[PDB]
Amino acid sequence: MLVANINGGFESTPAGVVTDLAEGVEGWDLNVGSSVTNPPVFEVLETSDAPEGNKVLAVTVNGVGNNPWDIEATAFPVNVRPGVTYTYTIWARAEQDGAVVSFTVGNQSFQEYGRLHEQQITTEWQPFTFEFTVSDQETVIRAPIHFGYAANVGNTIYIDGLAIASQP
Repeated sequence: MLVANINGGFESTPAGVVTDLAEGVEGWDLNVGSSVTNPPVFEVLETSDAPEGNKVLAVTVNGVGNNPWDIEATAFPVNVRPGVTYTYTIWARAEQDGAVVSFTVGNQSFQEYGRLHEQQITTEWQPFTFEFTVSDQETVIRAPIHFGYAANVGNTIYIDGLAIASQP
């Protein structure tokens, strides 16, 4: 089923440490700013525990910064429709319980529809979702997932499930 989010859950991304987050996952790209005082680990892993298929992005967060945007993994490109409502669902799971992450949505106009930053994540896969409709008329959007927080430090956060689909 051609969904709006493609590779949002690292589905086509084959396991293997990433060398360039910008060109790591076709549906997931990462970006580190001067806030990343410590080098985070961006790599894909293949296990039978992933919610979407068996591929996810295992990240090693162990060094936040003075800015609320050290490590950020966004998802794109995404497809939507003007007037139609879409759905947003994702699954997060870190090695040790006590990890925080954020998942917002916004097109290339700095606009945003959904937004759920500051979500507690257990060592298992937690399904989080919500709804959002094209505010203006963006046929393509991207959900920038935030990372680089003290609650996400000393813990590897695996993310997978960022998918956008409308109701049946």
